[PDB]
Amino acid sequence: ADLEDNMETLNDNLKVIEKADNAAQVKDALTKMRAAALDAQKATPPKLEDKSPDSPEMWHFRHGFDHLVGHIDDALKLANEGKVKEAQAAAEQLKCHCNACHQHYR
Amino acid sequence: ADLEDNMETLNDNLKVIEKADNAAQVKDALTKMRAAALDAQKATPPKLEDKSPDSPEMWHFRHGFDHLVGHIDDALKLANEGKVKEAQAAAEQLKCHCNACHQHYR
Ligand code: HEC
Ligand code: HEC
Ligand SMILES: [Co+2]
Repeated sequence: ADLEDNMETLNDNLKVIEKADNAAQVKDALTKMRAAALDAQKATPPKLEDKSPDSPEMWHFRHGFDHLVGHIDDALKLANEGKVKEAQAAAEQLKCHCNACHQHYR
Repeated sequence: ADLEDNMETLNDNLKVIEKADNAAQVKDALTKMRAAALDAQKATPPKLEDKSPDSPEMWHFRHGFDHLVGHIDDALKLANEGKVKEAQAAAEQLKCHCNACHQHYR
């Protein structure tokens, strides 16, 4: 998708996790965010369009998504083992990282 | 120390990093924060007296600290590399993580 869509596919699924009751809706939400995060990584946001392709602020921007995928992978581990309450909490650690990338590049 | 002076140790050094002038000063404050958070990790918050230390709550409280120390370590790396601007930037990103644990356990 485009960055704007991935962000929405990221946004809704965070709520799916928290209003999921079983580990199996948790796991499929995360699978989706992972793909949506890795797709948004390819993008070049508004307030860096008029800037380099090997920008340092551009590699920092793409490393935001690697860090997010890492958290997503971790919560999947908590999920796949059926540790349901743990994996919803792990997912909630994404929030700060969502916000931090906004504050700089949104 | 007790958890209240640990959180004070994290509280003051955040402003110490806010004021700081060179990489040495930022590193020393991040060093104290790391030890103040790893020690506070072993403590039990008043909101959690009547849990058992293997409860989800006390796991989420410990994990909360594991995430902070990882990001304190990221900020230590930037500071050792002489990037005082970014290490400071990475430190006040810590604050959302503090609040995220404060909104359950403070
Ligand atoms: C960078 C590494 C980011 C991370 C991690 C997250 N987001 Fe984001 N987000 C980013 C940008 C640059 C933008 C603005 C894009 C634009 O051109 O407008 C956004 C935007 C959003 C939005 C609004 C979508 C819109 O069209 O304005 C939402 C709802 C959103 N982001 C949610 C969101 C969540 C929940 C995240 C973490 C789980 C998250 N984003 C991470 C850059 C980055
Ligand atoms: C859990 C995973 C926590 C993280 C991460 C941080 N804090 Fe903390 N904080 C936590 C608890 C359980 C409490 C209650 C202390 C009490 O006994 O009531 C607090 C509170 C504080 C305080 C108040 C100290 C006081 O004497 O009342 C401060 C000043 C504070 N926290 C600072 C702080 C900072 C700056 C943090 C990250 C950078 C941080 N805390 C993380 C639990 C957790
Ligand atoms: Co993190």
